[PDB]
Amino acid sequence: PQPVQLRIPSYGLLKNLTWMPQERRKPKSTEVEVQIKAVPVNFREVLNVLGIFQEYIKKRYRSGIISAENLTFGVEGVGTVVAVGSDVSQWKVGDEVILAYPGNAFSSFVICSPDDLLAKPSDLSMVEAATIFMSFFTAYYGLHNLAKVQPGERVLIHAASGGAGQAAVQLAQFFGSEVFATTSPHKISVLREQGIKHVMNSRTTEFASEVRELTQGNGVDVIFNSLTHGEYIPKNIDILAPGGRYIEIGRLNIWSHEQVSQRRPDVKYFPFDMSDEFVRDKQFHAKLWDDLALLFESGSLKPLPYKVFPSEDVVEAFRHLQHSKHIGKIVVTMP
Ligand SMILES: NC(=O)c1ccc[n+]([C@@H]2O[C@H](COP(=O)([O-])OP(=O)(O)OC[C@H]3O[C@@H](n4cnc5c(N)ncnc54)[C@H](OP(=O)(O)O)[C@@H]3O)[C@@H](O)[C@H]2O)c1
Repeated sequence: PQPVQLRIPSYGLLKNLTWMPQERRKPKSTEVEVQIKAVPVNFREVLNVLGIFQEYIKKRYRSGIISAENLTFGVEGVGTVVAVGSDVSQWKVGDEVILAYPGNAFSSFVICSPDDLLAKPSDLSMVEAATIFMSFFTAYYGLHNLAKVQPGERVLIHAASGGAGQAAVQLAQFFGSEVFATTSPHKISVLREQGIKHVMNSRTTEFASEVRELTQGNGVDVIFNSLTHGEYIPKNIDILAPGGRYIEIGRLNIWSHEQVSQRRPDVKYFPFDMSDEFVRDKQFHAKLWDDLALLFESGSLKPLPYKVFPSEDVVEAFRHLQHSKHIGKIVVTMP
């Protein structure tokens, strides 16, 4: 293929996403070159293009220099090793891999470290495997590592139609918990068909009174939230059961630990940003995959629902997510 990389000239409009020409490089002695086959759009990246959330992680910028014209996209993806640095033993040409937080997976070729790659589950297609990394790693870290969901507990999952939400539903049910889901009105029927008993409208905070009624005022043990505008944070805090665990993956206008404690001192509050975690420790993703890989191997977890767009339609792929037309993941295939 003609090497390209997805870029923008400035912030504010999806239509300015552009496939910019790139040189083909060779890997240095401890690098690996991966030809990308499938790369999904993440909601953060929509916010990035629109100028709503500005990346500070330097890995998201060419040369580590922060500016719109240097911003790259693709916080996860899948592909095939096509060249290996001379001194690398861990990978070989033809290996199929998941890229862990590359930051530039919307590129024809990515050069990275061997420790930035994970073995793709062999029985999944590239597009199927492209649904896994960010959504499941986020949901697993929150539900398992932080909140420690137990069988029988009541777990409220907001925006359960989206990528993180769909992964969280699968994981919560794998852990034997009772899922309460919210989604937009026209997606409720879809989530009920997936087998969720309790599905409510996410587009107002009236779900809180509905949860109170369903639980006879007891509330829920765990909340997995990304909706931070309006009164969504305090309304969620108020429907936590005694000692409930509040997982927050939204990053705009979130409360501090002290603010949450003022309202409910018994609640355990778990805000986090996976991008920060990945940069902090490269063993973090490796240890999560040690737990998750076998679940995808066995079929205990399954790929998310997805919709494919070819690379030439990348603007429409981003718009599909912006307008929230989806269930699961939006996956872009490369030529
Ligand atoms: N902290 C972290 O490490 C981390 C990691 C991954 C994602 N996130 C964040 O978690 C969220 C999920 O990301 P994603 O990439 O998987 O995207 P996504 O969930 O597939 O898409 C965004 C979701 O937001 C919901 N939504 C947006 N505005 C809403 C509103 N006003 N009322 C109700 N629902 C609304 C949509 O609901 P409908 O489907 O009902 O339209 C949609 O499901 C995003 O906010 C993202 O920034 C954080």
